[PDB]
Amino acid sequence: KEALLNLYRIEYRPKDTTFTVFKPTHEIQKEKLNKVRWRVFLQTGLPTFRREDEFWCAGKVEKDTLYLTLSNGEIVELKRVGEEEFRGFQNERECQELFRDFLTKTKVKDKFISDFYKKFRDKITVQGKNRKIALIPEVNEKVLKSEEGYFLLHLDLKFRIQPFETLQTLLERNDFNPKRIRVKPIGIDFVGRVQDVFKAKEKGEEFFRLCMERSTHKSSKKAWEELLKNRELREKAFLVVLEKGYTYPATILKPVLTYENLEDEERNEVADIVRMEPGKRLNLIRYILRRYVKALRDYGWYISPEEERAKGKLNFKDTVLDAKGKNTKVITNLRKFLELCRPFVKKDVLSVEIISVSVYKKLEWRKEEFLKELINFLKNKGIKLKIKGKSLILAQTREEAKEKLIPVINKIKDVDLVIVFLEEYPKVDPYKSFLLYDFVKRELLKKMIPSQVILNRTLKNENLKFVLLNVAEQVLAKTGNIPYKLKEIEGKVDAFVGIDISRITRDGKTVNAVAFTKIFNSKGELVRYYLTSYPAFGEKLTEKAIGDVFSLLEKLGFKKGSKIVVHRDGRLYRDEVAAFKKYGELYGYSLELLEIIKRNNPRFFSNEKFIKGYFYKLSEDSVILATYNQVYEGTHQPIKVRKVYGELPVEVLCSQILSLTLMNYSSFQPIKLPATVHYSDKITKLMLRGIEPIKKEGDIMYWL
RNA sequence: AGACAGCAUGCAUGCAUGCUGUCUUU
RNA sequence: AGACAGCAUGCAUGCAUGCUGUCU
Repeated sequence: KEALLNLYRIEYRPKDTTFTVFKPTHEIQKEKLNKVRWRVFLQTGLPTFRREDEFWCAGKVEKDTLYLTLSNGEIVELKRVGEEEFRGFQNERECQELFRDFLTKTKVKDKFISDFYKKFRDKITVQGKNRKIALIPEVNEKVLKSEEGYFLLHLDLKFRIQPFETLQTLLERNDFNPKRIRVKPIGIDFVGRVQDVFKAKEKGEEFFRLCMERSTHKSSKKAWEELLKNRELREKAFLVVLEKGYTYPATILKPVLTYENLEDEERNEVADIVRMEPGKRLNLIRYILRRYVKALRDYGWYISPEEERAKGKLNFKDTVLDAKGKNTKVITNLRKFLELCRPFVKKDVLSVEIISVSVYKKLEWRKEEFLKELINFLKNKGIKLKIKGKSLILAQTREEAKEKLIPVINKIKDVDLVIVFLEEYPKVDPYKSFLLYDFVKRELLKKMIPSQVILNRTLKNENLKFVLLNVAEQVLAKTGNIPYKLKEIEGKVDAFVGIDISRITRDGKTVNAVAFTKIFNSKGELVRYYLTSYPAFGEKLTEKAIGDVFSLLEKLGFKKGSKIVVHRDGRLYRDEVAAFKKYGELYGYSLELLEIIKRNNPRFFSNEKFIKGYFYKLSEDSVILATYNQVYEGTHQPIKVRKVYGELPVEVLCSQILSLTLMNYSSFQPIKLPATVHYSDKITKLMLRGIEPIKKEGDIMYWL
């Protein structure tokens, strides 16, 4: 059952172990810490890692002092402490830091990309109704620390999708308003949403000088160079403000596109290179890693050519039973379970509003048939669906659909569920990004209305019964009549609590923020949810927000001395952790608190189709965990789970997580997140965008 | 002395070729 | 492989100048 991850043990043991250490003349503002380290490595030319407040250069310096200039014009002075000897890294950060810099100095990554081009240049550029599209290979490296304490190189491969089109071009060619595009600057390893666009006619001369003077890359230097010399360009050229507070000229900014927001035709050519199956991927990873070894071993770097291995499989309680007690263990679906299944009917008249979007007027028959058989099925379950209104919307593009959905959805009030049939809408404007299914989902989630959006492509492709159940199972859950429950979960847990918090910014000060909290009993059924907006608190926000969660648990009569598990989609920072102990005492609860980091984790490469439950154990109580099986084409990315604190083993916390997976009530699609935090961040970001104070709650998975 | 052609050197345009560098893909 | 810059060349047409030969 062997499963391998793209992680490779790494250590650094050079012959010359002599570094030159540098210290700040006064404490450095923490988020300025990385910019400074980067800067040391440019001047020095010597790889550098940061050791608490000090800087370590892998060579011999003489320079008594060393002055570095940040983009502000701000100057940090480093003094030479003197040479120190190197024995080990204290943590992975040091190790990563130095490791990448070596990659830079040696230029391996650069070579591989070049090489990769010489050979696939042609297979990597593709054609489309109107546009051309480059798929550019991205090699990426982090350093992690395993359970036994070895460091591990995390190595991956991806294909960033891009047009052949400068951002300037698109802003003269159009006069367009795209404050919602992601972007990469040529020769800069950065990618981030376009914040603010102004023109270059509004800035002096000394300006583009300093701008040049402080550029930390060749291409940005050469960019501002242009505007510094050629005044012809100035009046024409545009200037773009970036996500994490950068400005670049518009000629070095090219868009970064996502698979999804590809117009249909394109998606298809793309698909093979972008979605490449495990084997190939792993082989390239292997292939790069070799170059890396070959090019770095001579400077003292020791890298196993061998992949770490899945430590094993966790069993978790996947047994599930209906209102009669009929039960079966969840692996994939049991389409059979769902047929003979008999739900916990809480509300037995349901009022649907129906919407259908479509090109022409009399072709509703597939939809009408599908609806007929749902209504039926649901009746044979104790539920009668009753239809309050239908709306047939004719439309010819996504936009026309959109414009027309807006008032229709607007008038909708007092209903258990809305069902929406969406016709297929072929392309759009490629800048005018927009998934139509989502839009609907979004507009209805804002209304707290549980909804079912059925793609008319799905009814043309999939079998009526297959579809029937997937829908039938969500709708049942959606609307309070839970179709089956978990028998139990590992541990003697009393509530599982999922927290989620989004915060709008202004001058580094947190202004609006929206918290979504979801509470579940021991057997794992929703007890109530909590949708709360907060006005501005600063420092004090984090405390209030948690505080509420506790004052809440208590109003639900969680008898003190009860046990409370807290999953979170984000990444808990220090103040939260302590904030949690505080309230853990005051309310007298024993708490397990987890951090779930879903994005960009190492991958399992394995022969087994059913990798749910696999894992690899990292240092400090954190685990890489498969939560779903490899359904092919799309990427299986495991979740990283991390016991911040608690009396229970992480393996036990992980199985709970796997149990709760099943409570998203989606036997067929493979929901990656567990039911406490699933879609939590979608809702949180979504209500933020909102335009007035919110404080709602309820007892029904309206969001599924 | 004029008018025309072969060759040489120096220059003018046109078109084409070999190598090297950059960036495209720090 | 393409875009641009460095360098080295080739063919072609003419002009400059120079010796060459024809010419009414």
